[PDB]
Amino acid sequence: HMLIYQAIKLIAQAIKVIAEAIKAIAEGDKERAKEAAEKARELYEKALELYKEAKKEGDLIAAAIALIAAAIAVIALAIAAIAAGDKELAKEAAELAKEIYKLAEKLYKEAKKKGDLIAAAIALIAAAIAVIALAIAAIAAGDKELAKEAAKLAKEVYKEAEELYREARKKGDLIAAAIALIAAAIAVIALAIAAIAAGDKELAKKAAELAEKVYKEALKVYKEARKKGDLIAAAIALIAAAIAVIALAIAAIAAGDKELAKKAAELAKKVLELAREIAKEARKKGDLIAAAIALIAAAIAVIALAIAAIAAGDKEEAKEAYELAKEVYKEALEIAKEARKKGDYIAAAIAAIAAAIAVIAAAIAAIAAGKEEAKEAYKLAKEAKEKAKEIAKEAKKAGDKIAAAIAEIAQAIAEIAQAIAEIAL
Repeated sequence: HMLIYQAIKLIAQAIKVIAEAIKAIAEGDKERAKEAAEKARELYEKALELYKEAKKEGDLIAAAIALIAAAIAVIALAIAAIAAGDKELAKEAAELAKEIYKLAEKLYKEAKKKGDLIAAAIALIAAAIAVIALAIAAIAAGDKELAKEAAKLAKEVYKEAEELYREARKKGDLIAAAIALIAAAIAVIALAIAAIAAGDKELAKKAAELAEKVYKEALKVYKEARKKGDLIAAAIALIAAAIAVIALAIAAIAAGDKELAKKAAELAKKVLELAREIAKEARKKGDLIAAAIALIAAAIAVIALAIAAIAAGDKEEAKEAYELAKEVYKEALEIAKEARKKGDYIAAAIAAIAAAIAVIAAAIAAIAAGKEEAKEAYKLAKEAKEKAKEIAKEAKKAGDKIAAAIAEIAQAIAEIAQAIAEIAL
């Protein structure tokens, strides 16, 4: 759909504003933050209007992707509230996050009733991202009451995501089950950040427990999907596992428990090995979309590794994660080059996304290791952006509008990696 295509483009625009807000933090520019705040408001309104049009037509997936775009916009607003130090900006972001949350929660209930378990899971992703925006808005506002509100909403999404996962697993909707576990994992991240905001190590310990549970359910789905030869479903399950390990690493920071940090690093390495393995099998079979999705999970796993190195204060662990990020980056570019030569521009665009996420991991690992590596991550971020720009151009010339939009997401993610690298610089 033109509505799905529209929603993917808005997701790309919303991610780019996140990068501008991060750039305002690194440079300390209050004027850039206000500019980013204004851009986030406009994008949020565009996403709301797309969601309204999509729901009226009955397109539940397109409406769900639009609400994700809206929720990412609120995170940009929240982030901007930090760069500006404007507590009224954070309070405005807090209310927009609740609005998006309620729309997404209602959208999930409607999709599940109609049987659209995929739309329901994507709707729950929008809700979980909205809760992350609320928890960040709590940090920006210094409001432990908003943080507690985020914590309660995170448990609600996690509960519903776990419910939909078991419902989707019963009828054999393995892709819907895996996407449901992605929402659950993002919900645990939101709970972990809410624990940092609330300064509650008890909530942090709870987030660590839930992250281990989502992780365990994700590996169950990956094993079942793999046995049946459904490599795309198995790859999406590994995305959920990798996001769960990110939640655990953040929870370890919130709890100040280096034993959880070392455990996250262990789980992150396992996901990394499973994803790289699944990518090789898909590549031999020519299933380049599955291979590209697997390398997204690999790139997210290295992010968890880098954050686990921050939680452990281990500069040697940070250097290893940096080198692993460069490895996943090169594999992703291999999948993209092969995909572009065959004309599978969606597989190429998905692989471009994996490459840009791998540069985020390199940038975060450079921060943990402490400046020459940050400069390299910065330059690698420019290169990933350029590779995604070429893919978007080739896709448009091939008449593949959705692949062009997926590549725009890759461009914006590379811009986030560039901004994070600028923080270290």
